[PDB]
Amino acid sequence: AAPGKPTIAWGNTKFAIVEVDQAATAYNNLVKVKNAADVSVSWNLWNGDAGTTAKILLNGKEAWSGPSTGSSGTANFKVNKGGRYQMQVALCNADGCTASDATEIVVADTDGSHLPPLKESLLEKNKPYKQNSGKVVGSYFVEAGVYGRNFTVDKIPAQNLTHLLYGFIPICGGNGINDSLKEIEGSFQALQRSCQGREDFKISIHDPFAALQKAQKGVTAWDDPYKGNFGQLMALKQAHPDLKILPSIGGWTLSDPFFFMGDKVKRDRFVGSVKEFLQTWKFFDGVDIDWEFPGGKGANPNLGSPQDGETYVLLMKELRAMLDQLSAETGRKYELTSAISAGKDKIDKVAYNVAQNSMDHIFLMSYDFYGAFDLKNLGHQTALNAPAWKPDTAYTTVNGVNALLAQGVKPGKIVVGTAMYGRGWTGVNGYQNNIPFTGTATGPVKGTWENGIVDYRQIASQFMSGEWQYTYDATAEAPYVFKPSTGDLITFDDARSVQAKGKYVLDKQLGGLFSWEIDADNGDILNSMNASLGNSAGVQ
Repeated sequence: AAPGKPTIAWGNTKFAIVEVDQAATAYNNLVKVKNAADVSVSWNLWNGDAGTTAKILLNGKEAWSGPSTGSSGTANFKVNKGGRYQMQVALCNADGCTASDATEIVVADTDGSHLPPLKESLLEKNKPYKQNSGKVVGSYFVEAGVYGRNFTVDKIPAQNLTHLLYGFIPICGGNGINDSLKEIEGSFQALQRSCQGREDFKISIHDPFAALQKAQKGVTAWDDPYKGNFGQLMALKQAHPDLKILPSIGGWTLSDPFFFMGDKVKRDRFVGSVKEFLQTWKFFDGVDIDWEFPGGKGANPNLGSPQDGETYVLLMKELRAMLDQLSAETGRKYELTSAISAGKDKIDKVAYNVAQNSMDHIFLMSYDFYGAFDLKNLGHQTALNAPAWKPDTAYTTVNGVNALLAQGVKPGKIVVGTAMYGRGWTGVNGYQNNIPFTGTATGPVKGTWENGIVDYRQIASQFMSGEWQYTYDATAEAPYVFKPSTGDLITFDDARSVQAKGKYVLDKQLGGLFSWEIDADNGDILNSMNASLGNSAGVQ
């Protein structure tokens, strides 16, 4: 007759195709990619015949077989695909097979295929929206935001976005390569730690702990292979397959290395590391280049050259080729985008009309036009048009867009940016006609986390009452609050301004909208971004 029903023995049931050392500090010791996971299963049989053949079934599909030589046994086999499988041990003989009860084994992989959907409820003022406008709706999630700001991936209103850019991927490099970091507490030191033993100009992860080791909703088990933001983003892709999650390389303090990319030897090394990166972390849909201004004028005052414009176009070209190479190997489609300055002076230092042919989207940083970094010339930090008191204002959203359109850039590539934060000055004075922007400041305004910057959340919750004056400049399409006694002036985006930009995007037939760090919003900004772009409400 058929064999007796076997029983699965005690033993770890979680494995991974891509192993991650939950204790490593160096990127080169953090991950090791394997073509398949090494699984092992043992069983017992206290009653009945042991059969002649033993098989390991994964979801009913045979994954291993071998002679059944005793009432007990062990099977070692490979699993080349991630997922949660119902594993069974079956004993078989001439007349019949007998399977044991199912035991779940997890075979982890960086695409999150082993994780249950991370479908969290919208928080704060966030309201549901369907991405049915065909327009881009993106936002940035900062890696470091999981600390003080305590804003994790599970707090992201993922259903109200089409693109999600990661809080910046660094480029390895010490003195002379990433000096701009030295200005931030232990940041430079952190990067050297991650890049220990790694060639300079290669991609890396800035905060390994926050990225893959910190426990977070959905990935809290002490023995889960991928935790932190990455782990969560993997689960997030399971819930929102169509969501494009893109790693942004660069940023204000990590753009320094780009200025060396003129040397193709380094550029090739960079493009190669990015590819290996995309192969390693499958949840990512491409790459975002945030070279904080080619030509200088960035965080580092000693970098920038006329050669930068050409380098940028070359970089995008080579990256696009690399992604194409990758598509041929995975069959997937990858997006290539970039965040650029909205100022015409910087936009002209690059031939975007040519680079656009390799890029999917161009995220126009139409914000930070003004700020505490200049106490003499004040203005709207993210306005749409020039104000009435200075119609010849240079830094405005429209000018930025026009500059691009002028070069020959297709409007569909342009994604206008909105701010979920405000910039402000303190002790403003010497203004006339009651327009604070015409005076000068004595210093930066007290910020939420750092001087001169305040989350929209704090603006809407603390500076929308009391002695604060609220004003919406209809000419420029931008709001601002002012406290006469202390001279505190704050410029930011609000539902109305964002709505103005949305209709503007709809009119000029631009790509869409995106915002700087989703952690600073309470929902008003993103809600408006969606509504103004045509997305229908109600959960889908």
